[PDB]
Amino acid sequence: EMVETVCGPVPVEQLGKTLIHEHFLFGYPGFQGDVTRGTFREDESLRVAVEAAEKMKRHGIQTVVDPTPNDCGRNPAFLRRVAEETGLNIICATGYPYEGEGAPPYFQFRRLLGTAEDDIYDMFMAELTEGIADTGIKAGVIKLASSKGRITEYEKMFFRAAARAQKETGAVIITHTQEGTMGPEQAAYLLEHGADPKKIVIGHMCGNTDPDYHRKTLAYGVYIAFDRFGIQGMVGAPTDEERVRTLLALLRDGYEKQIMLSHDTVNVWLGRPFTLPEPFAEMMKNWHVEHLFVNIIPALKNEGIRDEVLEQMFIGNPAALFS
Amino acid sequence: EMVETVCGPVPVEQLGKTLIHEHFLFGYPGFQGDVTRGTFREDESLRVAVEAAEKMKRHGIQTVVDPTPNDCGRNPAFLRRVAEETGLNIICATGYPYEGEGAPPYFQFRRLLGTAEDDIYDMFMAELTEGIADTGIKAGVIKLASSKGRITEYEKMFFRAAARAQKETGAVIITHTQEGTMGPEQAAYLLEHGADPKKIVIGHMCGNTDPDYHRKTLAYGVYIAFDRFGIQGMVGAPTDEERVRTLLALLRDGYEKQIMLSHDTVNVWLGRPFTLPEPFAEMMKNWHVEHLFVNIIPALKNEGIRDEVLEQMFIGNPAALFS
Ligand SMILES: [Fe+3]
Ligand SMILES: [Fe+3]
Ligand SMILES: [O-]
Ligand SMILES: [O-]
Ligand SMILES: [Zn+2]
Ligand SMILES: [Zn+2]
Repeated sequence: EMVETVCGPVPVEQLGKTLIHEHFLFGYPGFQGDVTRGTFREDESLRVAVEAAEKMKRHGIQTVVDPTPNDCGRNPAFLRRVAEETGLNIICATGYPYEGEGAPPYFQFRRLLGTAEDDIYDMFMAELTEGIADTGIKAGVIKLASSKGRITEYEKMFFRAAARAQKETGAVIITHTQEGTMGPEQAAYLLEHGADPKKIVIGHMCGNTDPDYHRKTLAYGVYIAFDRFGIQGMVGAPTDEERVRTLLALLRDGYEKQIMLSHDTVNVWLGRPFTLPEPFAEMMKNWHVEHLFVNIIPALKNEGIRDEVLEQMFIGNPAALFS
Repeated sequence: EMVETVCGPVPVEQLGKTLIHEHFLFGYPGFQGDVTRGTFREDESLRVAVEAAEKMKRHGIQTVVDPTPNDCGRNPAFLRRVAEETGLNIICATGYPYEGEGAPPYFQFRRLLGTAEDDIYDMFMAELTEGIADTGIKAGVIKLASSKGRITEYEKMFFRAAARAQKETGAVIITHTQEGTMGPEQAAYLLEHGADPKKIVIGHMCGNTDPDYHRKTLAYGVYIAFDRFGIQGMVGAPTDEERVRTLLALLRDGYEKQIMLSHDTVNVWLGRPFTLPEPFAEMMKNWHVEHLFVNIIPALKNEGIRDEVLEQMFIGNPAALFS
């Protein structure tokens, strides 16, 4: 009935049109060391975040899930300021990134001491049921991530802790898959440890263009996410046209009640500013929060996707996911 | 004539008895995501640090080089509070940790953009000549680190940026070697790119117990640090007994003008508190800031080492290094 947001409990029936994976702030681990040349511009960042929320609102979005990992710039008080200003529901996460794009040392050390998995579980429980730091804000989802072609032993501690915390809380699990791999493995390993497939979103599924792969993942009953629309030519990502072709295939197979769509935008980059060089810059020009509604969804309409199906993906699925 | 400390410029003639490598604060990268259960307790942390500064003061220490990496909890305003309270000089660093104990994703990403090495030089320069963040404190040393058996291509970016920055500033370089490897390779690679051997300290050289390895590194003209006295049974460390035996052999060969000593303490761990399991716990029991002066230094004296040699290592060498 309720979900925890950055503005406290909101009824699930009032979530409305929802983007399941968007980052208002994000920084790659290691950004914290470049503070002198890449310090956080709080108020200009707010204006950018707020303006992104307003772009999203102009297409009817009422809720955004922001699954920024704990050490990647997750800032719940900042997200609360966005939501208070814009009236948008924002759900944040508890969790850590995968090995190759994260900071493994800290919890690697605690595995050596033999308390890592228990420490992760305790973090998850605290941030789900009490609050993050002193913000008073509970996370609404557990964020999980796995490496390319592998759920490493390090990563599996988080999967196991996540399953245990979901058994205790009912919290939704949202995942990251690296370069279109481990989708079925993620679902199977979480289920092995008692997670609920109805509360799982396997992410970055648009990273794999083989509809057999998605069907392997869908058979577990989980949700999948085509959540990187507009990312092309980097992090191994396929083209948007490949994303559209794979999605139409599944949708023409009757899989609407399990598919959610998003962009995985980074609206404010933490650390030092940058501009992508000449080739990616072109491929990445549609990586913004209006892309799905200005470009992708008109194309889906022309391919015969009906409003009820879209509405199923943007409204019905998040509502079922969080209830 | 002057070195920058966390209380502005200090004459090199006034540094006195110096510990070349001690961490007041330190956290393994990834500690930033454990904020709810591992918050930084400022008051108590200050109390603990101030006490470490006084324990060092009672054995004549007037200066400490704190080489904590930028993303490992380096906190120059906090260090300044310790120094102002205690009168100790504290010199801090600019630098990143090696791959296996750090967060590479951030600067790995900037290498894809082609800007990483330049960005690292820009960071070194700003922190050495302008200030860290808005603290007004300049780093006094560049901190470098490499992996076990390799100076990776990621690490080499920082090595080349450090050599570049030293050519511009005359700043001292302090290094971390992993598990007794790559001492000769660090010196050779730094000198290849124009770095000054009189301004380099190759660290954790006590991790290697073969005097030929040490002599190989010494042949480059650089300083070397037996800076891990008290660490045993962890991180591949050999015993203090092995440390002493190696150190006596070098001192008996006349190498005292190139050797410096320290413990590499972590006086306040960042993130969540922990307790070492019982095998490691007793082996580590001497890892504190008085161990040199209570245990190691007097046993060296019993073995014939003269007071003027010790003073060369604790006083003469830091003075030579920073001038
Ligand atoms: Fe994401
Ligand atoms: Fe150290
Ligand atoms: O992501
Ligand atoms: O260290
Ligand atoms: Zn992701
Ligand atoms: Zn070190």
